[PDB]
Amino acid sequence: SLTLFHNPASPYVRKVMVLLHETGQLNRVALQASQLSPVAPDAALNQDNPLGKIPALRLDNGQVLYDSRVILDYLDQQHVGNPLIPRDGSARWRRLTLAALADGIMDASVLVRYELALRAPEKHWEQWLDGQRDKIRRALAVLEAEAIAELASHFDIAAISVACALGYLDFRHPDLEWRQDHPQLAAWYFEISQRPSMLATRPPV
Amino acid sequence: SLTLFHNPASPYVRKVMVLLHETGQLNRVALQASQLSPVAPDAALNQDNPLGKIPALRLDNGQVLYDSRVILDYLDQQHVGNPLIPRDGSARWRRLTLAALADGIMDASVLVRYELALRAPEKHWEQWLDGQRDKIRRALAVLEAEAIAELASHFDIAAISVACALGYLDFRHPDLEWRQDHPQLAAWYFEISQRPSMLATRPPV
Ligand SMILES: N[C@@H](CCC(=O)N[C@@H](CS)C(=O)NCC(=O)O)C(=O)O
Ligand SMILES: N[C@@H](CCC(=O)N[C@@H](CS)C(=O)NCC(=O)O)C(=O)O
Repeated sequence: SLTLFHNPASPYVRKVMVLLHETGQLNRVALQASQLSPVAPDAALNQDNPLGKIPALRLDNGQVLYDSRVILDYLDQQHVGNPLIPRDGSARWRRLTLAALADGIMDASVLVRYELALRAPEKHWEQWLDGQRDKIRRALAVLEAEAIAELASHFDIAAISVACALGYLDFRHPDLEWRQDHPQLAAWYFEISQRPSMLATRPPV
Repeated sequence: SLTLFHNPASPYVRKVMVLLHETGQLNRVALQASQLSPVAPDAALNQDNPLGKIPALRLDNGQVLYDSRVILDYLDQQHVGNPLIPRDGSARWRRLTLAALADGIMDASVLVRYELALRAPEKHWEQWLDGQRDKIRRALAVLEAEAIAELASHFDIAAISVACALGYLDFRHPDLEWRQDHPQLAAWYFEISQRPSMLATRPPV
């Protein structure tokens, strides 16, 4: 069986859990709880993923896969249902780019979170935090203007990644209030939030 | 033709340039110079990649691909030579994980660089910088202990990414002196550095 380094707050981990849920592969995966930060290492995790990040997936043979996008690609090839990542065609690079946009939202939102929650407030850099927040808002603007129809057509790699990014914004950055300027995205997000895979993977209250 | 948002210092960009060089696709690509930082946006770049990061690749039809790993996957499917990313088999996820390890080295080394070069020294956080440096050293240790033979067997996605990560360490973090503790990696790195694709893509003096 597989072992996934796991935390119920992480949206990168959540992408993997949603994909396992959608593809019916949860029964293959043991979760290994992990609490960590860049300034608070998890030594057991570090022995499997030297970068000290989750998710990391340990295979039946002991080999370890990371990061999330590599794990997602692996798991999508493990089941015989319709692939959640297009194998070829323009759809492949379109959906993978949308997923990368979602990852970029998570990257920025995690950097802001670490800064505001772990770094001494006297050492905060406001132009930095604002720079990160700007990436998030530019990204959301694009999804709203260019991606609504594509996201709706299939709950795949792109939809899962965006959905998880949005959930993390609600969870750790509710001050952004992303729904105001992005109604179509918000409406879609409420709808997919009702999927069993999303309900089952919400971050802790 | 294609348009690549480009800077000769960026190792993520360098991965794309090395792959184009190796696969003979340089004649398809116009470079669009970009200078940027998280606190100094490039407005032309932002219109193509909302995350405000390079590389970003604009296709013949106007569509934009990012980030680097998506661009690398696209370009590797564009030529008819031997693929630099394994299409299946255990080799696919092994080589993609090694590439992700290299990306993790770049991620940490770029975060440190921004902190030390752009953030007011009174606001530096030493436990943070040290946390990032630790990921780099743990990653290098792993390449040295587990990956030498694999990297040597093919100058592919994994080798290109690692090679570019190491070049950036020499360029922006020469104080790490990674060669001391990692002789086999160092010897391999000197050898592949002599490839025309590497010579042609070195960061500026
Ligand atoms: N590129 C990685 C990013 C994963 C990531 O940053 N995970 C966070 C948890 S949400 C983490 O492990 N933080 C620990 C650290 O950065 O040291 C991926 O896609 O999996
Ligand atoms: N995940 C991205 C990371 C690219 C990246 O961070 N590029 C740096 C240049 S080396 C950058 O664009 N910095 C501008 C910024 O972070 O705002 C990729 O793999 O392409």
